[PDB]
Amino acid sequence: LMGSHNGKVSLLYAGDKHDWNATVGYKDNVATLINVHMKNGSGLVIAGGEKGINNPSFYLYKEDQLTGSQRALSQEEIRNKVDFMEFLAQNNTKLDNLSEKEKEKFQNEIEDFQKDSKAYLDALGNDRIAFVSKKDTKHSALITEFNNGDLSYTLKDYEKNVTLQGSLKHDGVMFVDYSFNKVAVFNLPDLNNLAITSFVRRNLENKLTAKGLSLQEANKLIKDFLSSNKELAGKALNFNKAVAEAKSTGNYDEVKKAQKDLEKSLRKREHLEKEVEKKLESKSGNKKAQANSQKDEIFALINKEANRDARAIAYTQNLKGIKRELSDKLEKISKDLKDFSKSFDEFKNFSKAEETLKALKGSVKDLGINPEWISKVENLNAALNEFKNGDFSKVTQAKSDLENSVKDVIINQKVTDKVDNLNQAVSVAKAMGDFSRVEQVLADLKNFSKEQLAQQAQK
Repeated sequence: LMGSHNGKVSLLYAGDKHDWNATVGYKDNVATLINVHMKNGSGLVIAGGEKGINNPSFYLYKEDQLTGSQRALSQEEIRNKVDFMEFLAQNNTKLDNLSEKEKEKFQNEIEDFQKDSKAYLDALGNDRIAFVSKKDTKHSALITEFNNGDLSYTLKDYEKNVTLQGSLKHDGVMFVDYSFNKVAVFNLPDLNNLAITSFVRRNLENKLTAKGLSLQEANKLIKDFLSSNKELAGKALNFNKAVAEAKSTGNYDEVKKAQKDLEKSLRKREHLEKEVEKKLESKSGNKKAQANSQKDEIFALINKEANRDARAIAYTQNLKGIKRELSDKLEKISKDLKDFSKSFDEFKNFSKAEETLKALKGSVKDLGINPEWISKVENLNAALNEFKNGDFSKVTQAKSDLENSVKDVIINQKVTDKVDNLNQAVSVAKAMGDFSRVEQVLADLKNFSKEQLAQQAQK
């Protein structure tokens, strides 16, 4: 049993099956700061935004499936919910690239996420979570932070203090914060606009020379930057690979090593910077600090173009994922409508329709907000409840209205998608000279039209 004592700061406590104790802080009375202390020596800290911690219970309690009773999460169960949240933080809040071992590990946290994602996404999105790990043999621990849904790793030894936040995969950019200076690292491929004979590289060259620099000095720096960035990115991803292994080993010597390896490259970037400041200093002779601010303006320019490309690449991938996800949902919705337009078509000429409409209703709700499909469903529900206590012509009308409404939206996206392919195909084919792929898209669009003209002709 547990008890809360007030003296706004309250205290949660009870130890044996008693794994933790917390200190909840209040303001205008809403929770603003939870503070979990576990027997492990591991720590959890939650900090609410302007609106404060919503559902503080989420971080401390679970609903027992066998009893219905509220049960306190174990220091293990806590760590695991953080591990699960860390997963989502790394994979743009989606459950796609979930490994089989991760599917074993997260089963329960997957189970409840599946019931209601809100609790998880709201937490991840709105609150400031900080988890400190159980101190390893060498007296070190790892703080795993979550801000604007953004993960941040930081190793603490109980001095060159280094923290790294961001997703290269999903944001296109990530950051290295070290004792204090911040470094932007971009996930751009080898053949990027900054590396190519682009209008962008053209202008980048024009602006670097104009700020007191030789064309061969500017172009050297561009490649030095792109080279530095790429090295940093690898070293960054390396710290993550260490952290991921550490998760199971329980040791931070490898993460310590990865930080040192990363630090090497961070100093390399420092050397690259001062060199520009020098090759700028020995150029006007009136003073040092003007050559520093002028160096900063130059790097800003490069980082600006690097950010624009990396995020645009990242945006396009994330969008591609949404357009696929929606297409899949609609394909599912189309199946549920194909079956309900058979179950009702057999009833019209005992009832089977009740479950197919029950499946379709769920399929539509799964997609998201469409208040005209909710209105179209209540119209069917109203016309159905009015046949029990009366014409069936008012029943078939609301059916065909709902059937037509969803089928038109389904057709509009399926055509949009196909044409967007053709657009790309045509754009690529007239650049490489091979229209063999545009022929494919066309023959598919023809076949889709025939399929849809035949389905219009079967009314």
